Amino acid sequence: ASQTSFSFQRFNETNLILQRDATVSSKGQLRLTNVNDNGEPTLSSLGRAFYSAPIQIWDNTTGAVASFATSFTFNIDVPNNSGPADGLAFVLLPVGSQPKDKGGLLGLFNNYKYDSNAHTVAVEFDTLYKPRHIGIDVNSIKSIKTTTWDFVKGENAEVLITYDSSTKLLVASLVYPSLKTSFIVSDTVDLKSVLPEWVIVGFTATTGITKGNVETNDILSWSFASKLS
Amino acid sequence: ASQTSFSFQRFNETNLILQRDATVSSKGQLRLTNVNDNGEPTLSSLGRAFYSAPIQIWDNTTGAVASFATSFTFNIDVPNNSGPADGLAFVLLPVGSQPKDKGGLLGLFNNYKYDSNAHTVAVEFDTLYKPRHIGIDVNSIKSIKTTTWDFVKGENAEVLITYDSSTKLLVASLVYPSLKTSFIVSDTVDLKSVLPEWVIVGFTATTGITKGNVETNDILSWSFASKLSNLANFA
Amino acid sequence: ASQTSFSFQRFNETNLILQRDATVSSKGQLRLTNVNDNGEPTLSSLGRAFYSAPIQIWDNTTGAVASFATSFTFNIDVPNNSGPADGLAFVLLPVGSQPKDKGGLLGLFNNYKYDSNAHTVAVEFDTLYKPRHIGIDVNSIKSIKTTTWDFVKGENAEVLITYDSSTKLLVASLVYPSLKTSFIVSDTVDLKSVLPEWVIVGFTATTGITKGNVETNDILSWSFASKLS
Amino acid sequence: ASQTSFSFQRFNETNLILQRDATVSSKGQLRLTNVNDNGEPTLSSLGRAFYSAPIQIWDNTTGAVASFATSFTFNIDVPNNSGPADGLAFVLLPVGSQPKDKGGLLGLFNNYKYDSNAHTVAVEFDTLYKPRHIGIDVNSIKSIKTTTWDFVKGENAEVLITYDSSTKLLVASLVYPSLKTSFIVSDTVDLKSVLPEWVIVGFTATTGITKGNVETNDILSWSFASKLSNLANFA
Ligand SMILES: *[C@@H]1O[C@H](CO)[C@@H](O)[C@H](O)[C@H]1NC(C)=O
Ligand SMILES: *[C@@H]1O[C@H](CO)[C@@H](O)[C@H](O)[C@H]1NC(C)=O
Ligand SMILES: *[C@@H]1O[C@H](CO)[C@@H](O)[C@H](O)[C@H]1NC(C)=O
Ligand SMILES: *[C@@H]1O[C@H](CO)[C@@H](O)[C@H](O)[C@H]1NC(C)=O
Ligand SMILES: [Br-]
Ligand SMILES: [Br-]
Ligand SMILES: [Br-]
Ligand SMILES: [Br-]
Ligand SMILES: [Br-]
Ligand SMILES: [Br-]
Ligand SMILES: [Br-]
Ligand SMILES: [Br-]
Ligand SMILES: [Br-]
Ligand SMILES: [Br-]
Ligand SMILES: [Br-]
Ligand SMILES: [Br-]
Ligand SMILES: [Br-]
Ligand SMILES: [Br-]
Ligand SMILES: [Br-]
Ligand SMILES: [Br-]
Ligand SMILES: [Br-]
Ligand SMILES: [Br-]
Ligand SMILES: [Br-]
Ligand SMILES: [Br-]
Ligand SMILES: [Br-]
Ligand SMILES: [Br-]
Ligand SMILES: [Br-]
Ligand SMILES: [Br-]
Ligand SMILES: [Br-]
Ligand SMILES: [Br-]
Ligand SMILES: [Br-]
Ligand SMILES: [Br-]
Ligand SMILES: [Br-]
Ligand SMILES: [Br-]
Ligand SMILES: [Br-]
Ligand SMILES: [Br-]
Ligand SMILES: [Br-]
Ligand SMILES: [Br-]
Ligand SMILES: [Br-]
Ligand SMILES: [Br-]
Ligand SMILES: [Br-]
Ligand SMILES: [Br-]
Repeated sequence: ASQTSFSFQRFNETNLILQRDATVSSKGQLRLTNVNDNGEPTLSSLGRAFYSAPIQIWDNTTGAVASFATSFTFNIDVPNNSGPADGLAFVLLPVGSQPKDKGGLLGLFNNYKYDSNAHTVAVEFDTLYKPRHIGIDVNSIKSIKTTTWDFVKGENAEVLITYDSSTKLLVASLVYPSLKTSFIVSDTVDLKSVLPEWVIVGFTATTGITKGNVETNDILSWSFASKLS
Repeated sequence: ASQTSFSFQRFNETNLILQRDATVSSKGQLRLTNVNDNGEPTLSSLGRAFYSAPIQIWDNTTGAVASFATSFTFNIDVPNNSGPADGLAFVLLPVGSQPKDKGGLLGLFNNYKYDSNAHTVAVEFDTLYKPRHIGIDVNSIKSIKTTTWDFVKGENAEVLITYDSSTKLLVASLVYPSLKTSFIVSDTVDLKSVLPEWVIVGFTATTGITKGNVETNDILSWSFASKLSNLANFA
Repeated sequence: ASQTSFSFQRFNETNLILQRDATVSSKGQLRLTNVNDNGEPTLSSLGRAFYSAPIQIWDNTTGAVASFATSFTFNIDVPNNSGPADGLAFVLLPVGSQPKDKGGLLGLFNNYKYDSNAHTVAVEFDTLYKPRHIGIDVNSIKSIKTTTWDFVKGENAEVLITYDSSTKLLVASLVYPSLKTSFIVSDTVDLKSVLPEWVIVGFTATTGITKGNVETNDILSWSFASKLS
Repeated sequence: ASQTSFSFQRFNETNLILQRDATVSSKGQLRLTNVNDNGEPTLSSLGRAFYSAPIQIWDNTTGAVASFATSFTFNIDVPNNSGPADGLAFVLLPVGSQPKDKGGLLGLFNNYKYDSNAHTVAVEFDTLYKPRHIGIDVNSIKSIKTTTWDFVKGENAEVLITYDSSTKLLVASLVYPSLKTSFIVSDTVDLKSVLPEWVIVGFTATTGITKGNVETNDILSWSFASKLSNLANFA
C-alpha cells in the first residue's frame, strides 16, 4: 500500500537533505565528512545526508511494519601517518531528525547506553580500534551485535543493509571489491517498538577527534527501497 | 544514473507537499479542492499536491533527459443541480513552484497566452464547458493538443501519464473503471527546452467560480517513477 | 506473493518462445510476421512470441487475481500499392498455448463468436478496414470494446496494456511518437472466469490473406510485469 | 537493454525447471533433496531447481556483462542421531545444464579438480565436516574462497547472492533469522570468461552418502533479478 525507491550513482543537493559537513562534490560524490582544498580529511567532522522524502516505516491502525533495503558505496580513506576514525552509518531516523554527537557517537546518539526515545536504527562501520567492526545499533551506539571488520583505507566499500519486517531481522554486510573481503552482521530489531511510523533514511559519518585518527567518509552511490503493507 | 519511484494507495501529509486547498482526509484521500463538512465541493477552490522529493529530469553536462510516468485515481463529483468546473491536472513544475490562477487557469498559469518562462508541462482534465477535454499543457493553458473527455461526476478516474525522453512524447490517458470509458492525448514536448533540470511532480485542481459550476477533485492513489541516464513494471 | 518482470530493447531467441514466423532479426527486432530477403512483408504470415517463463494470473485457493502490464514498440509497415492487414495483438494465453487462425483471427481464435474455453485475453491492433481499431478481446475476436485507430504505415507504435485485478479493467493504448497520435480502449474483464491460473504472455500478428493487404509486424522492444497477491 | 526479475514466496512446478529429487510440496516449498513420507530426509539425494526463463548475463558484441542478485530462504534439517551433509548451492549454469555428481560434489562438478569447461559459478552451503562453510565455486568444487558457516539444523536460512559486473565481485551471505547468525564470502569472478552469454539460475543440493549424514534442503522462497546494459529495490 506504500512503496518508495530511489537510486543515485551521482549525488545532487536537490533531492538530498544535507546536514552538517555533508556535501556533494563537483564529481557528485556525497562527502559525508569534510575534506579541505589540500585534499585532506579533517578531524571532528560530522555529516549526515538524507533523502528529501520521508518513508513510512509502519502503520499503527493496521500494525503493519515496513521492510526496507539500502545499498551504497563508500570510500573511507586515511592519510599516511594517520589511523582511521570513526566511521559512518546508514540510519533510519524520525522525520526532522537532527544530528547528534561527533566522534564515536556518529551523529546518532548522545550516549553509550540504551535510549528508547532515540527511535534510531543504524548500521555503523566503526573504523575505531574491540576490533574494527560493523555494528547493528538499536537505540544505542553499543551495538546489540557486531562483527569484526578488516578495514582497509582508500578502498571502496559496498554495503547492503536489509530489514525484513516479518522476521524482524536486520542484516548489514560490507564488501571491498578490490580486496575481495567481506563482513556481515545480523540481529532482530522490533522497528514498531523502536521507530516512529515515518522516518528519513540516509547516512551519518564522523572523523576522529584526535590527530592521526581521521578518514574521508564518501558515499559514491546510494539506493534505497521500502515497502509498507 | 538516477531513479526515483513512489506509490501510495493511501495518502499522508508526511511525504507530500500540499498546496492551497489540497488536503488528505482521515480516509487518506488527497482532496485537491475544498469539500465542506456537509460533503459539498465549494466554488473558487484550488489545490495542489506534490511528492516531496524533487525529480531530476535532465542534466546539461551529458544532455540526458529523464523519462517518467505517473498514475493516479481521481474522483470528480458534482452536487445535484450543478455542472462541473474546472478540472484537475498532473504537473511537472520547477522545484518550489507554487499555485497559479484559479478557475480555467487550473493553478498552472496566469493568463491564456503562451509563456516560455512557465517551465510547465501539465496534463489537464478540463471539466469546463468547446467540449470537456484532456489537454497537454506546455507553457500555456491553451493546450498544444486536446482530446474530448466525457466527464462523469462521482466516478473514480484512473489516469496514466508517461513521457519518453528519446521521442519527447508525452501521453496522458484517463479511464473510468466503473463506466469503462477511456480517453487519451499525446504530443511531443521538449522537456529540456521547457522544464528545468529538476522538477517536482504532483497535481493541481480548481473548481468553478460561478454558482452551479463546482466539483470535488479527489486523488485516491498515486504512483510516480522517473529515470535519468519501463512503464510495464510501473503500473 | 508472486511477481514477474522482464524488459528487452533487443530480442533474443534464448528467453523467448517463438511460434511460427516470429523471428528475432540480426538487429534483434522481434519480427512477428515474415519478411523476405527482398525486404518485403509476405501474405498469410502468423507469428507469436512469448516469454519463456509462465506467469501466474490467479490462485484458486486464495481467489487472488493478478494485475499485469505490458508495453512494447511495434512497427507495422506497408509497401506502396498495398493496404495493411491484419494487425497484431498482445495476448495472455494458457501455458503451452499454440497458435490459432491466421488473417483476421490473429493466431488467437478459431471463430468470430464467444468461446469460454479460449481462455484468451487479447488487445489487438486491427489494421483491417468498421474502421481500423484497437480492440479488447475476451474469449472472442469480436472485441467486447473497440476504438478507432488511425493507422499509419512505417511509424513505430508504442503500446501499453494494463490490467487491474481489483476493478477488473483492461486498458490498451497506442501512440505514434513521430505523428503524435494516440488511441485508447478500456473494458472490464473477469480474468478469474476467463483465464487459467497460469498463462504465457506475448504477441501474435498476422498479415493479410489477399494481395495488397500486407504489413510487417515487428516488435522493437517489450516489457512485461505481473503481480499476484 | 535487458532486465529480468521474479519473486516467489510459494513455489510452483509451473515456472520452475526441477531437476532430480527437487520437488514442490503441497505447501509450496521447494524441497531440493528427498524427504520421505515419514518426514525424514534420505541419503544420496540430489536435486536442482531453476527459473524457467534463461538470463542473459553478457553479450560479446558490446562487451557488456550482466549484474545480478538472488535471495532465497532455505531450511536444512537433520534427523536426531544424524549429522548434516552435504549442502545446497545457488548456481548460474549454462542454459540446459543438468545435475552433476552427488555428495560433496553438490550436483555441480564431476571431480575435485579445476575444470574450465564447467562454465559454473556457484555459491555453496557445505554442511559436510575443514569446518562447514559457504564457498564460491568457479569451475571447481574446491571453492576459490570459503567462509566458515555455523550450520544449525532445522532453522530457516535467508541467503543473498549478488554479482556486480563492473567490479566482477560475487558476494554470498546467509542469515539464520531465528538464531540471528550470519555469514558472508566474496571473490571476483570473471563471468564473461567463465559463464556463457546466457545462463539459467537456480539451486542444487545433496544429502550425505553414509548413514548419519543427511539433511533436508528446502527452499521456502526465492527472488532473482538481472540487468544487462539495484540490489536495494531487489530485497
Ligand atoms: C546538481 O543539479 C544542478 C541542476 O539543478 C546542477 O547545476 C549541478 O551541477 C548538479 N550537481 C552535481 C554535483 O552534479
Ligand atoms: C499519516 O501518518 C500519521 C503518522 O505520522 C498518522 O498519525 C496519520 O493517521 C496518517 N494519516 C492518514 C490520513 O492516514
Ligand atoms: C542472442 O544471443 C546469442 C548468444 O547466446 C548470440 O550469439 C546472438 O547473436 C544473439 N542474437 C541477437 C539477435 O542479438
Ligand atoms: C501450482 O499451480 C497449479 C495450477 O497450475 C495448482 O493446481 C497447484 O496447487 C499449485 N501448486 C502449489 C504447490 O501451490
Ligand atoms: Br549538487
Ligand atoms: Br512511504
Ligand atoms: Br585521505
Ligand atoms: Br589505515
Ligand atoms: Br569520540
Ligand atoms: Br566484533
Ligand atoms: Br510518524
Ligand atoms: Br579519536
Ligand atoms: Br548503490
Ligand atoms: Br495525513
Ligand atoms: Br503553496
Ligand atoms: Br495556501
Ligand atoms: Br454533472
Ligand atoms: Br512559483
Ligand atoms: Br489572456
Ligand atoms: Br477537444
Ligand atoms: Br534545476
Ligand atoms: Br465558472
Ligand atoms: Br496509482
Ligand atoms: Br537471437
Ligand atoms: Br508468477
Ligand atoms: Br514494408
Ligand atoms: Br497504408
Ligand atoms: Br482473414
Ligand atoms: Br471502433
Ligand atoms: Br493453471
Ligand atoms: Br485480407
Ligand atoms: Br517497451
Ligand atoms: Br506445484
Ligand atoms: Br535434469
Ligand atoms: Br531425474
Ligand atoms: Br546436526
Ligand atoms: Br550439462
Ligand atoms: Br578428483
Ligand atoms: Br573455511
Ligand atoms: Br549463450
Ligand atoms: Br557422507
Ligand atoms: Br526471497
